[PDB]
Amino acid sequence: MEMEKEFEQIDKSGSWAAIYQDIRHEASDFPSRVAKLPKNKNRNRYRDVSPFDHSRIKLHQEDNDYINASLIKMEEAQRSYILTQGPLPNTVGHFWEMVWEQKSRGVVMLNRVMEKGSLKCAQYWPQKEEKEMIFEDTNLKLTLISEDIKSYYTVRQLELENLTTQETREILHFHYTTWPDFGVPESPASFLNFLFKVRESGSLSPEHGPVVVHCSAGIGRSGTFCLADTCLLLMDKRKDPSSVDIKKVLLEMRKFRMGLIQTADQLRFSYLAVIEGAKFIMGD
Ligand SMILES: CSc1ncccc1C(N)=O
Repeated sequence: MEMEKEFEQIDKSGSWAAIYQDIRHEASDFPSRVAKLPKNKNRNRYRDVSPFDHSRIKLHQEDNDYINASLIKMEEAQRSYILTQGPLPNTVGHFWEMVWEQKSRGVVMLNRVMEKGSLKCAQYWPQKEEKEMIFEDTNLKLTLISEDIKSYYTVRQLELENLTTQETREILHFHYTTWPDFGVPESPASFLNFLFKVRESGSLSPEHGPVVVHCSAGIGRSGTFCLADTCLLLMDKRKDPSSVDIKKVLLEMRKFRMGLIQTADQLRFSYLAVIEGAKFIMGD
């Protein structure tokens, strides 16, 4: 059913809460036993948000391989994403280890460091060219190369060095800086502009490791970003664009990480973003 009509039918009937609870009821439940080991308590931001054992990203070290991060692998769309929490004071070194080991080109950040007067994630990248960061626990160096500040987002060029081998790589940091403290944006225009900038960079392409995407918990805004991207890509591959079912794509993604899309308002915004985004996809 053309999602634009499904959209007006749910709006006129005011049933967003009912659709959202149906998704919550049908979502997969897989074990997260590694996340809950006592040795990992200070590696989790939130007690109720954990990666499943089957899809978790493993760090390449014998000591403790755990990070709160999941591989979302979308078989038909041919896209992969790593969704992760905002880094904590004791996991900033683990975060950059994962970027290095997974061969990621891009990091997508959908939150501010401070929101609602509380810290939502560590200051995990350098703010000045001449003040680089060293992560002694994982043997990495990170340098700010350049910064481009726009009205809705900032793009940064970073240099990551493996101090063990002296190899270097360029990482692009895409920072969406205008998501409101409460609710969702009124129009999806600036979020879609941002998505198109990440795509144009090469960061989502199969010649690189998966993009790393985060917010505070790595399920709500992070969920909206990957759901919109996958739905738009499927509309371009299929003979019948109207066959793309956003609720079925979301349940497929929830096989790989719990809780993706945190509110009925986030579900409505995801529909809005895909409907507006299609106009350009359909060469219009
Ligand atoms: C208007 S149709 C179209 N336009 C661009 C890319 C893909 C399609 C399609 N058939 O899905």
